[PDB]
Amino acid sequence: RPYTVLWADDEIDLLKPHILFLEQKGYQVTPVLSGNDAIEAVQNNDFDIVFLDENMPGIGGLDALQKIKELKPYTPVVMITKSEEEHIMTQAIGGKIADYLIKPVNPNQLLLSLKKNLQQHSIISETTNTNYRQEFVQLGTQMSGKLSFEEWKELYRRIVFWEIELEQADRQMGELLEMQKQEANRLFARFVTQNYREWIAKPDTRPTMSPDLFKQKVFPLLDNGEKVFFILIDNFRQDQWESVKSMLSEFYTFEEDMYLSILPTATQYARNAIFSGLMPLQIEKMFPDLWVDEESEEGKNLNEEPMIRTLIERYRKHYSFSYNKVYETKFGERLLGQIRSLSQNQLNVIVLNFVDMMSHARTDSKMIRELASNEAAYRSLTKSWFKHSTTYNLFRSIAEMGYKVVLTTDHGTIQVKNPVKVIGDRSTNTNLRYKIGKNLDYNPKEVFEIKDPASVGLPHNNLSDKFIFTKEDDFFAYPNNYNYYVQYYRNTFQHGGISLEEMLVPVITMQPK
Amino acid sequence: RPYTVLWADDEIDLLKPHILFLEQKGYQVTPVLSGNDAIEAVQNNDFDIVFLDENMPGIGGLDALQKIKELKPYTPVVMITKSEEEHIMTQAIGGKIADYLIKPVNPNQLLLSLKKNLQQHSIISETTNTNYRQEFVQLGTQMSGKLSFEEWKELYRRIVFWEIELEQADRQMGELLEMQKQEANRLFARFVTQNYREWIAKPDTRPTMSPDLFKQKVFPLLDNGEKVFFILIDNFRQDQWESVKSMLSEFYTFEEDMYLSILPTATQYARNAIFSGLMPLQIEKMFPDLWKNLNEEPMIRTLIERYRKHYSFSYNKVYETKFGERLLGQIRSLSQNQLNVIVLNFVDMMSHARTDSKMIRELASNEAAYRSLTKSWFKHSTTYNLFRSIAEMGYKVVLTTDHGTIQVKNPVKVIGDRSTNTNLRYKIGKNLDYNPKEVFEIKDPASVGLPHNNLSDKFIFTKEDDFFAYPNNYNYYVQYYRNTFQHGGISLEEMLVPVITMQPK
Ligand code: BEF
Ligand code: BEF
Ligand code: BEF
Ligand code: BEF
Ligand SMILES: [Cl-]
Ligand SMILES: [Mg+2]
Ligand SMILES: [Mg+2]
Ligand SMILES: [Mg+2]
Ligand SMILES: [Mg+2]
Ligand SMILES: [Mg+2]
Ligand SMILES: [Zn+2]
Ligand SMILES: [Zn+2]
Repeated sequence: RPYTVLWADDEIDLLKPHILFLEQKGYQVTPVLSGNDAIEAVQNNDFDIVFLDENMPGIGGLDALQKIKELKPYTPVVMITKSEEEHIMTQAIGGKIADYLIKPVNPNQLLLSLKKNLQQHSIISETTNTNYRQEFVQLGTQMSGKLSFEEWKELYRRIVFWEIELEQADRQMGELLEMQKQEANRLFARFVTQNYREWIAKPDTRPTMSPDLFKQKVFPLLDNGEKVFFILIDNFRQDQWESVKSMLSEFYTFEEDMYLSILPTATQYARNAIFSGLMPLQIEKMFPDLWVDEESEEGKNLNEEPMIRTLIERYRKHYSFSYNKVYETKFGERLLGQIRSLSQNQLNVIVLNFVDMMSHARTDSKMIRELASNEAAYRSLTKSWFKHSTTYNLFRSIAEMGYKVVLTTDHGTIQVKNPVKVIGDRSTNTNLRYKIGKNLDYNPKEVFEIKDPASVGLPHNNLSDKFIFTKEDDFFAYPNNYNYYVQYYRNTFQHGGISLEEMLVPVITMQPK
Repeated sequence: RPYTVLWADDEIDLLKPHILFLEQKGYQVTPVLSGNDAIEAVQNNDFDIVFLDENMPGIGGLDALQKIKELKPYTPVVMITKSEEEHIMTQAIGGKIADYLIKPVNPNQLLLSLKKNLQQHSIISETTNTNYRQEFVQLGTQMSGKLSFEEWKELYRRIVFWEIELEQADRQMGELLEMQKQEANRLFARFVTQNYREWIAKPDTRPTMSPDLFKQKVFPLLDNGEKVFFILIDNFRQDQWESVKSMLSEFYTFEEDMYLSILPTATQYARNAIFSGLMPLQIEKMFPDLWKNLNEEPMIRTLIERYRKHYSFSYNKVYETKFGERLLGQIRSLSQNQLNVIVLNFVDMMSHARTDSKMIRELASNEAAYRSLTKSWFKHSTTYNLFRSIAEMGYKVVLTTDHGTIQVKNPVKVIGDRSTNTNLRYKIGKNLDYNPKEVFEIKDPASVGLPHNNLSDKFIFTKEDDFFAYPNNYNYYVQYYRNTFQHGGISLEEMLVPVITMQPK
């Protein structure tokens, strides 16, 4: 079918050449001479696009625009006018013009506007598909052999880019990308299992990990005289950063990086290591009062403010600081109210827990299983949360306050698929990606077993002597109710183990505009 | 802060007059000579906008575009080029350019591009805020006096328009709109309570209501030889329709209307009325085993036969993702039927589960959030692809709902017995004790087509955005339910609901 163009201009005879050109390109043009005729035509037809003059006897083009946009908000309107007046331009933009062309007009400029306003999505979709096919082999090479840490960061960033871009592209491309990501996770699990014990043993040569994060990314700003908000969104994957960065770009410029969470990729271990600057085992040894056992009923992350204080002292720094923890926008609304009273501190730490709650809810909440059924829906829901919770205005307020922001997380999460059998663990019956126990029964081939937890900076109970971790998108399952257990947890989001999504996480340094 | 412009052109010397024009208007222009220089400049700075030539010694501008969009996806890029080749246009569009200007360029056209691409949101917001203030008095007049049903539809449509337009704009203006809406709902409750009984008693002259919907909106299409999908989205109000229609407009043209749900504005009553063509009193009589929506296909069958028609039809209900993906995979097999009825469930918003309840408080705390969630569900559930596939089958689509929901605000006291129903907007009981001035009171359910067991059974309905609260733990339940989304009562949102006739493009 040919696209239809309604063209209102009182001097349409002067546009004959351009109409002929459009008709030769395959467009059907209906010309009218006034804004009232244009309104009537839009009322009784479904034109694909409207071209409007501004200065016409009768109602002006800007008045016609308003009425047309009321009738057919979804139809593009292009203003084609001789006026060079800035206030006309501004009122056209404000009336939701799709484009604005000052006369005289090159007919090819009209063709550009038609392609862009009527076929942008299918043109971008085809170009994406072409570009992915032309890079598919390069990506497979990019993840081959042995990669440096910096190469893993680039690779994972490129895979996430394609995951998002291929939402808007041919499905078969999705299947190809899924399989490439599957391979990347298999290779990354290898990379981690081969080096992990040595990363903990040799702190000087290891990539930035949870206990290094404040020293590497926060202290240098503070020591250079900058005021910093450290915003920890629990359970925030790289692809969620990518989904919210466009919104934040209105208020901040970015320095984007990633770092490695320790194992287990879980709050009790990684987030306390962030805020203490220590491996969990060093927290227990140096500050036994701050470390809560895994078997305890006491909350595991209630000593982060004392931990931060010890970390600041340990490095002989004297920074003033605050610490606030948020679970609901409502207490988040309180914090937003009192946010400017934090302007006295060099360092203001905010923990947002809602995304972690939402993520766990993908297991037991029917609403969340529908709203985050897959990873594209998860990202979309993350964007809606960010925008319509107090988070958006928190970031906007902080920017007005002139603070730099360090936006990061303690770990990500991964959608799990295939079960791994296990038995006999203690106090880890809740977690599906790592277990702690003594006489654990499992297949050593299917996990990463730590038989010496003290070698990788982990404490434990006397009743437990080992950790085991799942890799890739496996999840632990018990035999006694295996088949219900497998059906219930398949395709849920889980953290604690080894994967790109869980361990390779964003840390963004942001400067207000 | 000054807006910064990166401008890559091998002939930037010839563009000195344009640079000067822009610098006089406050723009800071950095000129570079090549695509590689432009990439490096973008990599090491934070320009607000990039102006890019196509044909330059070294890499092509289309190559620079791709890399710049990779580094800074949120930065707009305007192609300024002597090229008029269609394939260059297409590649630029496909590379996500913001604008494409063919040389020679009027410097005022550059200015237009800078305003549109850097200040559009703030320009639209101020225009909306100004335009709302200019209409404020006229809108108050529009809802004054005695409004016909058609005038109620136009007023509600205009209020919803301003509600959505104003969410991208001044917060105080939206608060004024909220008050106007509250006054509209007060006046609409009066319109309903004054007319409700007469409407049910007079099918030949009443506005279109639940039991009339098929007769009024579906059968005339089928009698005209058209084939129809009747898609009913549970609990989908007018502002939710307005939130998803731009997505649908890629595939359909629209004839938009609204109709009135019966009371209670709840699925067991309104949706069974739709599919049977009867009031619930008669439904319960004739389909006791289906009286609470388990299979409605027999109802639809009896409705068709009652009107002496012979339509082939299917009936399908999608509760969750699993079965929506199935239906989508087999959707063309429904081509054998003249009438295909699909029921889609939106997310349950009255779930008392602890988790579901916590999710709602964060994710749907206000109406803008509720609309955003609807758009996300529509796009990433199978719903969007369903509508897309049906459009390829050449069917007319009637898209509708059985009732809406309203965000409740203030409590209304009621005392009932232990068997009293749980709904926050309507109550049924023999022992109900309430202030009659605060509710719409139906002392005899049978006289407005509602079933009941006891002579002393009554229905009472909240109006506006009230909700019922029992005395026991009144303070706890008032805090717990305030600002939740509920249905069953009398409001524009719950009762005046969309029915859209769509034709595939
Ligand atoms: F008269 Be139109 F504005 F060129
Ligand atoms: F509470 Be954390 F996400 F393990
Ligand atoms: F050399 Be540019 F394309 F005008
Ligand atoms: F099922 Be409906 F939302 F009452
Ligand atoms: Cl070990
Ligand atoms: Mg004119
Ligand atoms: Mg005029
Ligand atoms: Mg050139
Ligand atoms: Mg070149
Ligand atoms: Mg009675
Ligand atoms: Zn965590
Ligand atoms: Zn968690």
